[PDB]
Amino acid sequence: AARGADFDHVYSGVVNLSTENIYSFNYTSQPDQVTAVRVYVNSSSENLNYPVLVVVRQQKEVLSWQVPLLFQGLYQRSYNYQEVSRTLCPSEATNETGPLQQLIFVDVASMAPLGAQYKLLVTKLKHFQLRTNVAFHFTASPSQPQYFLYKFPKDVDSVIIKVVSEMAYPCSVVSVQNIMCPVYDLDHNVEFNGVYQSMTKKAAITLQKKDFPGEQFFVVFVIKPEDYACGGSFFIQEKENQTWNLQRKKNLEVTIVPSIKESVYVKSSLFSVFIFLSFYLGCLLVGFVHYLRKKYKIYFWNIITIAVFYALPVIQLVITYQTVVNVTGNQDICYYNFLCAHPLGVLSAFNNILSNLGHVLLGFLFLLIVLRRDILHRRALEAKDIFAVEYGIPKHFGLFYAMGIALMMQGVLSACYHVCPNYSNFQFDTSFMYMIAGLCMLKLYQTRHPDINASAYSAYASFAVVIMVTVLGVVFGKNDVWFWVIFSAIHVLASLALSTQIYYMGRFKIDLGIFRRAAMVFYTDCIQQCSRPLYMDRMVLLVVGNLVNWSFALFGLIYRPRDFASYMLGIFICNLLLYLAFYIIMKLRSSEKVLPVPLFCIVATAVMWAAALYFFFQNLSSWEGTPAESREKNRECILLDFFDDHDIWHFLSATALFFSFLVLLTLDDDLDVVRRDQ
Amino acid sequence: AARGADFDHVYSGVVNLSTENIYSFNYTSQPDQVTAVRVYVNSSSENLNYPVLVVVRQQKEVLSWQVPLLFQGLYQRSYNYQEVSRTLCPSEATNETGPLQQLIFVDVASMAPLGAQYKLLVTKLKHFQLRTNVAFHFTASPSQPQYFLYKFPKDVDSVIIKVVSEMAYPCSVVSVQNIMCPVYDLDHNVEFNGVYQSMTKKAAITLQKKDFPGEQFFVVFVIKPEDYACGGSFFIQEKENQTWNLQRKKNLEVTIVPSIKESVYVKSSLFSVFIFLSFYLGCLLVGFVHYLRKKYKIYFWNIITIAVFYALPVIQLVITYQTVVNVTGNQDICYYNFLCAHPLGVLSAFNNILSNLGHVLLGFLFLLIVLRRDILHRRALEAKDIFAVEYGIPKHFGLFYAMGIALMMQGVLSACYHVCPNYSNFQFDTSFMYMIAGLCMLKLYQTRHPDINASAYSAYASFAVVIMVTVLGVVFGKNDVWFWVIFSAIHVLASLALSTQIYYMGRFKIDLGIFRRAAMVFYTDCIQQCSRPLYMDRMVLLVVGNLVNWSFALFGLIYRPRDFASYMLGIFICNLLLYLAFYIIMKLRSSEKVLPVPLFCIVATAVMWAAALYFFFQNLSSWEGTPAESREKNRECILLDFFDDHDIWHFLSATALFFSFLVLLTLDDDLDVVRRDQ
Ligand SMILES: CCCCCCCC/C=C\CCCCCCCC(=O)O[C@@H](COC(=O)CCCCCCCCCCCCCCC)COP(=O)([O-])OCC[N+](C)(C)C
Ligand SMILES: CCCCCCCC/C=C\CCCCCCCC(=O)O[C@@H](COC(=O)CCCCCCCCCCCCCCC)COP(=O)([O-])OCC[N+](C)(C)C
Ligand SMILES: [Zn+2]
Ligand SMILES: [Zn+2]
Repeated sequence: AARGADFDHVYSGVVNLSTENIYSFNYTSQPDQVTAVRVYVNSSSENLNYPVLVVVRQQKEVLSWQVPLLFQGLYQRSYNYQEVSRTLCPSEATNETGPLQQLIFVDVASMAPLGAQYKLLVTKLKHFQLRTNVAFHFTASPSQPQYFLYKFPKDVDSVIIKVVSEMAYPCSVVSVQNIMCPVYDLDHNVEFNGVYQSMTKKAAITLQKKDFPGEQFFVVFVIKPEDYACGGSFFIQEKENQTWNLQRKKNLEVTIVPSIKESVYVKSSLFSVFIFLSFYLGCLLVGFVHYLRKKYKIYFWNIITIAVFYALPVIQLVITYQTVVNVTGNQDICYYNFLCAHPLGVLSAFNNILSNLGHVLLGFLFLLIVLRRDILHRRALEAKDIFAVEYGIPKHFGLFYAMGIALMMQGVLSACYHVCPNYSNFQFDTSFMYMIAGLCMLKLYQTRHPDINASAYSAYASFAVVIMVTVLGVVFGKNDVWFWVIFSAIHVLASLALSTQIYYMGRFKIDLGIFRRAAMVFYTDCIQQCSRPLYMDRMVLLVVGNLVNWSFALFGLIYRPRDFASYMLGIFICNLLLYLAFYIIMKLRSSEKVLPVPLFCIVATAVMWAAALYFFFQNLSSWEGTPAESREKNRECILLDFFDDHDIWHFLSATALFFSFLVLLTLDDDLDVVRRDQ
Repeated sequence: AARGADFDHVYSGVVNLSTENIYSFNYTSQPDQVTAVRVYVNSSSENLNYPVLVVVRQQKEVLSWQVPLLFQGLYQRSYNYQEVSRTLCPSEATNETGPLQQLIFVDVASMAPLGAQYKLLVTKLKHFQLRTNVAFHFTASPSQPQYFLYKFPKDVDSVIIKVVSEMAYPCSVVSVQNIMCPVYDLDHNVEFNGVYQSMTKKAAITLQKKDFPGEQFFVVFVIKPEDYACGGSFFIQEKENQTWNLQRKKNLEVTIVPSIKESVYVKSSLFSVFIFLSFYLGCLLVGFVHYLRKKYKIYFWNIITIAVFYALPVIQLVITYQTVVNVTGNQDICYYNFLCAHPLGVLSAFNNILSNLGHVLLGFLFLLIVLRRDILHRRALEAKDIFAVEYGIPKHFGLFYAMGIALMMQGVLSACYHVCPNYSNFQFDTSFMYMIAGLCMLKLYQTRHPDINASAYSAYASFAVVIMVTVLGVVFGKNDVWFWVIFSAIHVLASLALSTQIYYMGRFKIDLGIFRRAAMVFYTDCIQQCSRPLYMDRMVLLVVGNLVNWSFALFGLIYRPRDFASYMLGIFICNLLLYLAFYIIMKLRSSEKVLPVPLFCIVATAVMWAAALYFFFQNLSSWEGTPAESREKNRECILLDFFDDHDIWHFLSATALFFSFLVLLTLDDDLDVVRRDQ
């Protein structure tokens, strides 16, 4: 007959084909209080052809499972768990009902000829409901999923569920579901409703109160039987003995914290706008107290078009990804910094888009500065001011305009990328900064070799080639050492050939015989100069540039960075700064000066590039690995509770590029001299 | 006690909190024979607070459910099904075991104070195993899922499961799983393992024998409680009365057919290569019996670069999509013609990539033809042949090279698209054919207005603008009639302005005053000509072109095609053919002839364009709707058991573009006259 049974009592028994064991559990749920029941069954018996069958009957629901619980892994590997445990979906007592009397039946059965042994334990969860800002520690398992209840407070309108574990394995899933039964807490149904994240050691889910009827939800923790989805293997979690006993226990700590208010949004947007409008204010003001004592059109049409063919396939995509899985609840599509990702409307990380405002604002400010210089210059030729026709270097502002437009387009492209960062998207974070870098290095060349220009397509088919190399080296050459040696050879030889041909010899000429000329340069210690040469300054700087590029390629060879786009960005930034330094050193070697404005811009360039590169090396997310592996890297916001390290990288890279543009524009202003230069 | 019960007998009973009803079912499974058992329970009782709980205990497994079965839809709509039915996962008897004796228990329980009424029926499935090429008809339901067994024959190495229904609703899921228990046949777990497709009225899953241990699988059919995933609404399947009785019965027919052999692959690849190598053979042979009686370099670098910035974001993607969900089994990501989609390696539809071979081969053949013409011409100026300097129209082959390169790039881009067609990808099927079309129309202009050329970026920022319009009109203007009227206004006014300025008036000049000049042209019947004018031929053709474009825009206005990329392609093809016809008619109006080669090329152009456009209107898949809605359109292969209508569109569009290139190249050959032309 029925066995009136007690909570928190361990019942041991034996069940064969003849005898089936019933247990009755009676309990009362009081209003304004939620009681969850947890059933544990373990079975020392190990005969997988006669498992123990457990049935839990409630008033409105039935649950059933086998002990041992069997899982099937990839490559036909099978696991069995002798301890199974489940929380029964609770019906919460309200004032409509009063004290609810609840009955629960537990059937244990088996078809074994001689019965199977089992232990049963039914408990009431003392801590089923999670509290705001209180950290809760618990343990889960592939055969013992967990879930807890959270009720939104009356003033909180949005929360973040932050889940932390100290070990990466076992791979896990954190799901948020509504409180209507049933709860989907099994491996095969957690990803059906609600919003979920795969997790190794970090998860962070942002929830709005308006998405949940009753202002409540369940947080479900389901441990996976293998680690393939998290970047591991069949069994890379070593906990226990491999003798008829298997557990993948995971220690978890969950904290549900309220999100930032709209005051933080307002304050951060105001800060982001005003720090870069202070640039406009300072520039105009200092220029107007200093005042107190077109062939370039096509250039615009050059970059914008290249931007369009570059910027449209990414927009099309993020619009899709920001939606086509937003409604799905799968938060493994976009690789956000989920610990600093503040939503606004349909944007899941509005701070990552807002931090790109500096690129646009400073690109426009530089366009205004170049426009004023172009206007004053073109005006000075109209009055035939002799200081404009036969004094100083001939000016061609057509490439500074491209610099400013490219800065703005970099802001736009990186914002579009940060709408949803993933693997089909990565280059749009920093690839246009190659173009910018190129446009600067070219401007370093044409500032003293002015009558050399091919700005139709060879100036941008180079960008196409660089993008091809970067993308196909990320996709097809992840760390394959046969790719890295080939690319290092290309890097070293390009660096030597082009540096000996363009920097040395001063010619923009791209033959096959550059190598021959690169033999003609220095294999001449017994032809041209001694170890105490005459025009050594160019040769030492050539050797130093080649040494820097060789060291860079060597570090890339040993360390083999999987993020090859950031590595290419490092190549370009390093070479830009190196040849800018070489130009300044050559200016100082001559009798030329460095006026106060370019001097301040040089110091600001160095400082901003150091700071920007510090914040660039803070890895807060990935796309190389799995979403859980990238979530391992997430960090809280570092500035104003709104911006993380990558946002500061955006700000400071915009500022550093702006000041490098200013150096390029204002370096040669000391040449108010009639043209007798080299 | 236990009730020894019979199969195919209907047991009616009442279960309250006190009485629980058990039924025992005993049966033998013979070796080399699979027996599946199906349990049906219905409950006339309708008190959703005291459902009937059904437990089915087998030796190695337990199953349980409620009657009525409750489903929760979107927007908090709830459904209840009073008839539930399930097939128990069978353990198949082999020669290791012999005749297996199997026992099955069915528990019916309820906590109702006065019991609930129920009917129980347990049957043996007569047709659990599906046979090759035999169609099997059955019925499924959201509360009565079905699944069947298929064993691969000893010689078949790959099959296609083709599922057909005559009505689109209810929305359904067809899943393929391995035969190891349990079977995931519920709404919340079908998409966990195996490969699945959502289906309204057509599904087609291709399976390799090597993916399945034991050469067996289960085909699972699960009906969804709503139609949202298939493009419907909460309840758009009207079958039954809405009085306490709910069924979403779906009639299904499944056929498992063997796939084509590798002989078909070989024969189809040989055909695809040889039909287009016959072009090379015929061209070279006829040219060599007829023989029996560089400024253009940059042009190359123009298109390739534009191709790169266009072709790389799509490759990056398909590589991802061809994999990132290939291993997931979700076949709702790529919108193939699943009834003609033949795999080769990692490509799921190798025929769609192979059919793009004609573009590459014919683009190369045209490049060779233009190269030979360029060589003979440049040679004729070196000998100062007077027929090359003062005879005929001045020649500039720099744009024919772009035509050939663009044809090759269209082949490449459409292949990359067909690696995985979906919504983030669509333009790459036909968008580059805009460029080609443009490059042809421009060549129609410069053939008589030669000293007008701006081929730096305005010739391709137009392509960028057209791509922007197309993509943002697909994404943000699906059928929104406020988008279609705006685009129709733009189309009509662009067609009138540019046709009156470029075709009429012969000027490539883009001011705001074109409209004024378009008032100056014809609002002059009382200024220039009577109704019997002098140079009417240009005016009638102008009016006819504007009428054709207006009719096109009007049809687009009423019918509002959701595939706007194909609509833009129609605009471009129509205008190309229209102005080519106008050029030929003007040639005939003058004393000029049409030599035999351009005459044959004109006839071939017309014929190939008619055939290609017929095969273009065969809609075999979509990306506008859901994957099930696009699968409604799938068709079997029409040619060689390998190619469908879209593959023939690829072939014939390559041929039609090739012959239009030939018309453009060879039309003006009758001008062996000294230059006294208009
Ligand atoms: C006189 C004038 C002086 C002026 C000099 C001015 C020159 C300017 C100098 C420096 C500017 C360079 C910026 C570096 C940016 C590289 C980024 C990168 O590669 O990412 C990879 C790291 O990289 C590696 O693992 C090793 C490769 C880096 C080589 C280091 C340069 C040293 C070479 C020369 C030194 C030898 C000296 C030569 C001997 C003569 C990946 O790492 P990550 O953590 O995944 O990347 C983070 C980004 N992401 C996080 C968001 C993923
Ligand atoms: C001989 C040379 C000189 C003449 C040259 C002219 C020849 C050149 C003519 C045509 C060249 C191109 C042919 C049409 C291509 C349209 C494509 C299209 O829009 O698809 C849409 C159909 O769209 C519609 O159903 C309505 C729009 C079509 C308008 C028809 C033009 C009539 C105008 C003139 C008549 C009145 C003129 C009055 C005279 C004063 C979408 O439908 P679909 O089925 O999804 O598309 C299938 C594609 N896909 C399936 C694979 C998805
Ligand atoms: Zn960024
Ligand atoms: Zn196609």
